[PDB]
Amino acid sequence: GKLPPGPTPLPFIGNYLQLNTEQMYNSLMKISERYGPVFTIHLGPRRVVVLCGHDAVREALVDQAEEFSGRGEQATFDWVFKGYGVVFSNGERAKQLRRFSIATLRDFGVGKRGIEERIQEEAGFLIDALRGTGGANIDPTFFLSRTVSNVISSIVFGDRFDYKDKEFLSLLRMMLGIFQFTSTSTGQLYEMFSSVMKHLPGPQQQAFQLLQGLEDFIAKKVEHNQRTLDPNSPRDFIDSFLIRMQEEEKNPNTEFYLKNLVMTTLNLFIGGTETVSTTLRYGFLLLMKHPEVEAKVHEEIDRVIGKNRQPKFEDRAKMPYMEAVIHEIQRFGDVIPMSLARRVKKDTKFRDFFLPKGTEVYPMLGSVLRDPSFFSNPQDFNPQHFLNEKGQFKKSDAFVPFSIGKRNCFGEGLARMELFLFFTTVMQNFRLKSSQSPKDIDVSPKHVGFATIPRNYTMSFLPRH
Ligand code: HEM
Ligand SMILES: C=C1CC[C@@]2(C(C)C)C[C@@H]12
Repeated sequence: GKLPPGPTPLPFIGNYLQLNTEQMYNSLMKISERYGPVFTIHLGPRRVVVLCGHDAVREALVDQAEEFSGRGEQATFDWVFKGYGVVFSNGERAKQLRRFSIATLRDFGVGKRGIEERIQEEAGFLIDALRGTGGANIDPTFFLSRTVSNVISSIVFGDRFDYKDKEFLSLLRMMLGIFQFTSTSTGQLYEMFSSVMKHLPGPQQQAFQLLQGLEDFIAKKVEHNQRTLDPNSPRDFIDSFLIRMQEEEKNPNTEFYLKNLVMTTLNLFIGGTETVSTTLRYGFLLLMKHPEVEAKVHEEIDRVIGKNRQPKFEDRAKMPYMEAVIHEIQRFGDVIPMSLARRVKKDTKFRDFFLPKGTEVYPMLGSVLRDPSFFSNPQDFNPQHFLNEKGQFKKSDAFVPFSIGKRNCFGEGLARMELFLFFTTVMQNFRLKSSQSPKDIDVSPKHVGFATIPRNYTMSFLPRH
């Protein structure tokens, strides 16, 4: 056949005029009203197939999982990774690292009791640091992301950062800004015009330095691990990969060299931190906006764990209402609304379209999360989306915040755990009063580009009474 239809592109600038860089999501949703759920767009010179809604996205990413297992691009990030590392890599490189990483993560306790404790501990440290504010009005952004980043850092560096660490903050700051940048208008403008804007002055320059700053940190971290390596006992993820690097040194087709080490650790660092950090941060803002939902959450916590012992992960299966709330946040929040770009591994016949080898696919996860065929009033934050008539947890095939298919988020495991525990724990220990009245809180995002960024806010954590 021929390609998905779509608006007609002008030279160089592609479909710029039919897009609004500040609202990429909306702009493509607007166009889908004109061309159907499967269309082609032009982001500067990148010819992209946009997939929308539960069916289109599934049929590609799952039913034709192999054809769609390629990795497309994300210009800002790829500026630093240049195709190296587990995320922005392809083919042999990608299959190799993804394997190693899933396996290694698991070896250091992921999915098991080993990291559940590490999480329960760090959750401990948070409650402390929050009682430490003693009801004061604060921006939870860093409290949260400090706590999160510590779980992943615990794994990849083999040791948590102390909250006071002036560097730890520095780094957290950078991930925020990168994410923040890539969700701005200019950030999306950069996706289209990167081969030009890279040589120009502007926000992307500050953005580049932020990534270079993180690669520098990582690189300096790695070299310390080499210089102190016990090839018999790995302390952290970096060791495992180093240990493996040594083994593959004679094999010239090996995917385990230094660059891939640095970038995979960076990937794991950024990916493991800023996505969960942002989710929690949005959730709290929503919970405050629906005290109705806040209370019900407390009730189900008191009734199932009590203010007595600290929460355990299996404690999630007796608590549908909190599962429903975490889901509904993950759905409403829509942290990575357009996913990360995929790519077609070979020429592919999809429905009755023809997609060349190497064409980019933007799988609009948001459009699935908001598909009104699976969520009535998809626009509302309301946990009843994930609750049947009898107050039980009801799955949904459209709950795809971690994407689906051959390159889906292999952190979902870790992420689900981090998410349940932190939310539950903080709720057990505090009630939430906002710096404003629930009638005023504005929950709609400050930015939406590559990620969804909640607005900035302050809040107080008060004890329960
Ligand atoms: C709310 C939390 C998170 C969300 C919503 C999320 C979402 C996503 C999405 C949309 C993708 C792209 C899927 C695709 O290939 O099309 C992805 C992939 C990925 N995620 Fe996450 N993620 C989260 C947390 C994490 C965590 C905790 C880690 C590690 C600890 C992580 C590491 C990765 C990596 C390395 C990939 C690339 C997979 C590959 O290319 O094979 N993410 N995730
Ligand atoms: C390295 C990163 C930064 C953000 C990210 C998420 C979606 C895993 C793509 C991974």
